[PDB]
Amino acid sequence: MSYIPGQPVTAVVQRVEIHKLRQGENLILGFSIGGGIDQDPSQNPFSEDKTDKGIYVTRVSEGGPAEIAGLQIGDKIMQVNGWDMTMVTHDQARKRLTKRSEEVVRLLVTRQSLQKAVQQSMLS
Repeated sequence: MSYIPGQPVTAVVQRVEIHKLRQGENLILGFSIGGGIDQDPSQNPFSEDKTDKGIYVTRVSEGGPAEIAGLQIGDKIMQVNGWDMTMVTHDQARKRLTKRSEEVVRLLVTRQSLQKAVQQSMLS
């Protein structure tokens, strides 16, 4: 899950924005997640990666809205719905993205090397 051929720390900050997936009364997030100063900070007393005390996605559902926006199962989220995730409790970020009122769901992610559907281009 962790390998940097020529991009240690210098990851690609991308934007995930998808319209909440309503279910009866609630909204479904097509990803699993833990990011928090709320979480266990005792594994990265300065940094662990681009994750640190930030928020970061632990999954994404195949075919769910998170994948449509481009979330990648293991990505360090820098923001949730306009909030700032660098040192914010898991629940702070989770509560925002589980607001059944956010017609659209905003996620700022730092995406490192979870390359999918990359198109080849032969330069000769």
